[PDB]
Amino acid sequence: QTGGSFFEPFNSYNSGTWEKADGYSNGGVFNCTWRANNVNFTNDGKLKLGLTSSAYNKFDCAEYRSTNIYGYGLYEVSMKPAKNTGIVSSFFTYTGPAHGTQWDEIDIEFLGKDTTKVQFNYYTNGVGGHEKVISLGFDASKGFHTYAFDWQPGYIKWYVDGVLKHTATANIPSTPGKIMMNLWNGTGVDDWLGSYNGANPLYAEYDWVKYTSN
Ligand code: NA
Repeated sequence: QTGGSFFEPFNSYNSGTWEKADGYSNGGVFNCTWRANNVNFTNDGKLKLGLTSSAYNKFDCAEYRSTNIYGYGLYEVSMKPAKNTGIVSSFFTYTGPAHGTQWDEIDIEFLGKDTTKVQFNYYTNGVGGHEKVISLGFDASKGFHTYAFDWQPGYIKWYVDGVLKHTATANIPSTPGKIMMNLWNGTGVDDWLGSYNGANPLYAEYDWVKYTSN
């Protein structure tokens, strides 16, 4: 039912293990439309997500996700988020209504307004409110760093370059979800993300993702 351990180096588009969001907007606070053309693979082997504009105040963003669902285990990413007011660069697990389940999600999010910090959160049956902002001690937009979360039945443990930065024990998610990565500009969450100034193009880079099942 759920996928097994894998290593993803982003050398090319593998249309059997991953897919590109295309032609729709998540709406709400998401003020951009997902475009497959904004999901690119560099020559030096990176997944590079772009936030673009081709029309007056009309933003094109990007998301990449697995075709498989995954359960408990260690999730690791090597990435460099975009730095700009009003955006988010992330790594997260997601399952929800549209997949015929409750909304269960675990996140690693970079608020563009300040890439010196990272935000950790999780949703269980759509109940969030577990935000934890960590000062990284470096500017994540400057180099690649390894971010990870160890998802187990009774806990969630988040790591930065192999160092434990946060542990959560309350109302932990349990529904297996897809692995996702995206870059987007917000609307009406100025408080949280800063307002978006329309700066384009903007890019988030990913060197690899690794999943280790129990
Ligand atoms: Na890579």
